[PDB]
Amino acid sequence: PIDDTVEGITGNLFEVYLKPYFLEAYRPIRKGDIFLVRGGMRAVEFKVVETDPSPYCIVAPDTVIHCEGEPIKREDEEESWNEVGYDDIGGCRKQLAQIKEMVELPLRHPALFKAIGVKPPRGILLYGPPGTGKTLIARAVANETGAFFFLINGPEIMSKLAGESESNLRKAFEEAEKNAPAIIFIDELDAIAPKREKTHGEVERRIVSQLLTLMDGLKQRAHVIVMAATNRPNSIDPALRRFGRFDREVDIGIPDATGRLEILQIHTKNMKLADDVDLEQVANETHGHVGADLAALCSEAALQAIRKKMDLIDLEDETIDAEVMNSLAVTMDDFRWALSQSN
Amino acid sequence: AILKQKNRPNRLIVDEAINEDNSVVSLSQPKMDELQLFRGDTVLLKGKKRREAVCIVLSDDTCSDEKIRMNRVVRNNLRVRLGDVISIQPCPDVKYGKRIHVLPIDDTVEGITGNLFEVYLKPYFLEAYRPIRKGDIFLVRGGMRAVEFKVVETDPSPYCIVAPDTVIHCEGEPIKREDEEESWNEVGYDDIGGCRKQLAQIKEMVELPLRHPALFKAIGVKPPRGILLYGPPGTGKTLIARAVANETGAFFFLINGPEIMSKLAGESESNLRKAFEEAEKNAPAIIFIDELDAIAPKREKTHGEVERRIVSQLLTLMDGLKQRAHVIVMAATNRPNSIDPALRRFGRFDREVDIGIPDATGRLEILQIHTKNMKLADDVDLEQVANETHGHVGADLAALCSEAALQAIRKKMDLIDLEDETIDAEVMNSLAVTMDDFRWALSQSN
Amino acid sequence: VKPPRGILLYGPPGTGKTLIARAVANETGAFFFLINGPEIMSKLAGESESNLRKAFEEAEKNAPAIIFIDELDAIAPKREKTHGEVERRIVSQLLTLMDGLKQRAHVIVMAATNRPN
Ligand SMILES: Nc1ncnc2c1ncn2[C@@H]1O[C@H](COP(=O)(O)OP(=O)(O)O)[C@@H](O)[C@H]1O
Ligand SMILES: Nc1ncnc2c1ncn2[C@@H]1O[C@H](COP(=O)(O)OP(=O)(O)O)[C@@H](O)[C@H]1O
Ligand SMILES: Nc1ncnc2c1ncn2[C@@H]1O[C@H](COP(=O)(O)OP(=O)(O)O)[C@@H](O)[C@H]1O
Repeated sequence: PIDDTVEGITGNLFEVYLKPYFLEAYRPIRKGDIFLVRGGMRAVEFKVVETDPSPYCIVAPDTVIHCEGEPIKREDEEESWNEVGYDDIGGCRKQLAQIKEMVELPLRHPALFKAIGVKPPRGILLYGPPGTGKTLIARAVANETGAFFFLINGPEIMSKLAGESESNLRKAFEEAEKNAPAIIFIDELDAIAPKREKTHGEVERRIVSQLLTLMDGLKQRAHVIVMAATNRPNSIDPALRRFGRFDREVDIGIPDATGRLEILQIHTKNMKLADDVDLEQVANETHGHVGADLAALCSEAALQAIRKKMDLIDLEDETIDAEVMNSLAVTMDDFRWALSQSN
Repeated sequence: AILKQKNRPNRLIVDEAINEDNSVVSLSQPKMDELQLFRGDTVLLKGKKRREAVCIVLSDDTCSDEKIRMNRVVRNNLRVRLGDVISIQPCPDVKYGKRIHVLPIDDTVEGITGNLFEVYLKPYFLEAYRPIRKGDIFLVRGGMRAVEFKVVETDPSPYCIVAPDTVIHCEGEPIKREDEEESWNEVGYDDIGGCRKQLAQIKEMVELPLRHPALFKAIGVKPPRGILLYGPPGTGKTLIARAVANETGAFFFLINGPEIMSKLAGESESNLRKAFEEAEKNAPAIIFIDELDAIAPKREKTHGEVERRIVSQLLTLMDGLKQRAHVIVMAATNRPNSIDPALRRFGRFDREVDIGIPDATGRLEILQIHTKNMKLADDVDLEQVANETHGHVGADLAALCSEAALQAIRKKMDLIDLEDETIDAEVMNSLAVTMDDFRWALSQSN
Repeated sequence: VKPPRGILLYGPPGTGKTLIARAVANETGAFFFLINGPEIMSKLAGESESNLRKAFEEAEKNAPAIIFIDELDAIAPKREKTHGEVERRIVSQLLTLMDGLKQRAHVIVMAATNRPN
């Protein structure tokens, strides 16, 4: 096992995870592979450290599986446990395909731009209501392209004494440059760069100004894309749209029925769902909901299902166990219960 | 092998009292049948930390089969919270006591003079045949307060029935309140009325995080971490948060909105961060933010840049909450529109509860809570009071109950001063609050 | 039981609100501490707040006591009519002290203003 992926799990991991993964699947595997198994409301990772015959084989009913040894450290090994990817994003294929194509050359073929005199986009603005996956998108793109990611949180910047706010912005831009190819994501940009109509006082003006200066200095630091998120165009300072600052915009709207379904599948992929769970129904009835609503919904049904079973658990003096967690089905009733609350 | 049945039928989930008495527990009739217990039997209850208690069992027609209704006194004696499990068995062993020793808990009798013991203990035990256990702490109400006693010795030991013939000894050093686990002056769900649905929601919301925290190191699901309570002033939002902390055994840290804003800048922000660090170090914990709109108003209604910094500092701390296990932040305000809508983002205040104004039945319940330490004359009709206080909230009715108690005391202070009289436990406990006293309070304007 | 701890007197100027508070102190043998609204606000910030807290500490040490706040609206106006952040701090300091009053026996705070609004 990879250590961090099994922290907080107790019981026979190996029985609980490995058996249903391999059972009658005849998976071919290679020495050195890392693989991911889902269940018990989490995901677990294992390394294949040895195989016989070597260095590959099929894992068949007769194949014995040894798990004794020192757990593998997650830092020594290149895997994606808990790293957001495009497979973690649903319901917005077109816009993700645009962002992809936009950052392809700069992030994946950076050395190109020392050879040619064309300017890549350097600033992309993502619009859409809250909970629509704008942070997730930026992170996914960094991970999926191997780029460095630096998050700037809008509120965090503004929570500082003046000069500190400005020093922290500049530090962010210096760091992305030193680790480039890099994406700088500015969460809640409108906290930092509102319009002049809605500005109050002069530290606030200084800080929008500092941001625009840094955006203008971006063409001089290769190969940094700045992505930034806000509720709508009208919030923010329109000077941010100037050529060579945020010169590209993407509208991340609200998912439709098919997108919601996809979102629900993503947010239930670590769960055991009973046969009566009809995610298509759930998707059909959640009109107007966004990705954060449906993740909240999935968490709420999982937790209702656990509360049901904690009583029975405490009645028999039971401790919570990998076996317990993995056998525990979330049912349609659990989802119906979450769908019927108001909050 | 060393066997013992698992899934025993005498293990029950503890649930709230409907009948408020220190000596009674309630099961469902089918459970009693199954366990061969009968109405009025003595039962021995086992809880956490090897604690035991003795009680009278009754049938309740709303108790679920797997549950037991017990009041807060008994729970503390057992070291259980609502939702924990106990075991129950017959105790037909229990004899009329020859003698018992009790001591008062010190803070609970500070400021009372006269024969406490006569005034409190006699009416508590008189012809009630209460079973009691050595080590029990119990609460007695009267004379506009509540008093606590420990049972330090019993004969026969370690339990008996307190019967007419039972002698009660009270000489000794008073017990210190710090050495002892009881709820004098601690707000609980029994101190809250008229909002059952919303309290049941909050309960279920915080159940797993506060009561089963180790769960969340095992699973990758996110619990709610921020709950916002809406409703007019005086509606018990602070009381609710406190009750939930107490009833779940969680640490409570109150942040007062005005107090934060009364500081020099940087201090306000340092004080917020300190609050969040403290709750983390003592977690499971609830942070309650009283008058949140003092701290995090909307940008339309902001004035200047220390005020922006301070909303910003709060949102940053809320975002850091997923990194500090297992802290719920509850916060209170007059309505959604007051506050900064960035507080509603996923992973900040992602749950809202509307604590509205109680109805007639809720008011009645509120009035009963706020008169439980008083002697009320027979003519006191709390249902009338409840019917006529349309639109009032919990703070209005508590004020009303205080105002009637005080009017009743002013009536009697004159007669008291006419005879050179000093105020006494005896005086306070015999002093009835009457309907006239409540009618008088109902007829003022303030 | 909780006694009232704060009483607000409304009415036009010249209607004897200061006189009433003083009369009540004298007639009950209570200590009287007058806080003048304008006087508080005439100070550097921090001083205004220190002076409020000092007033409340003094009434507590000499209790039973009445604190009378003359021209309260100089000190604690509505948020619509507030200007700037020393003014917010000072209303805030007052509300904090009022909340601390249940912890200091036996202090009534009386305060005077032209109207609720
Ligand atoms: N399109 C989506 N697919 C899957 N999950 C999503 C999607 N949109 C939002 N979510 C979920 O809801 C959460 C809201 O996250 P976030 O990316 O912070 O929203 P935003 O940046 O737009 O406020 C995400 O972390 C993810 O869990
Ligand atoms: N639902 C209720 N049940 C019993 N008492 C209540 C209720 N609501 C308010 N009160 C009483 O009125 C007081 C008002 O308290 P508080 O909880 O500070 O109100 P809020 O937080 O909504 O302003 C409480 O301390 C309690 O004495
Ligand atoms: N009801 C009253 N009876 C007698 N004198 C009064 C009355 N009201 C006001 N005055 C007189 O007018 C003065 C105005 O005083 P003050 O109490 O400062 O008014 P306020 O506090 O309402 O501004 C008093 O000092 C007293 O001389």
